Amino acid sequence: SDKSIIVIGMRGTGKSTLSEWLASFLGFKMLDMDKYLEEKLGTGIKSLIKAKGWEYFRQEEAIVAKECFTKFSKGYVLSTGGGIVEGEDARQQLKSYADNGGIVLHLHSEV
Repeated sequence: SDKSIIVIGMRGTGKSTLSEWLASFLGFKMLDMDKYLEEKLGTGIKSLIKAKGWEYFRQEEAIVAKECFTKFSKGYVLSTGGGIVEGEDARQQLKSYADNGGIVLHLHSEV
């Protein structure tokens, strides 16, 4: 119960609300897996994909997704991104949270 809720799903104009509205309900904190990126390098989110590509944007995402699932385990409702499940190994570390007893959760033309 006191554990996190890993919210997978898409990105909308109101899908960032239910990530923090879930944080505000349980008295739990919130850590987005998108806005965590710009303070450790100092550069923007969209400035990293247009400069190198999808590869090292994923490799930077894959390393930082490990520790916040275990040292930010008890308390932050970890709002994960939209293209996280695009790769194979990020699909598998999500499934590691399932059988241990986690509450991994999905919140349901170009779009």
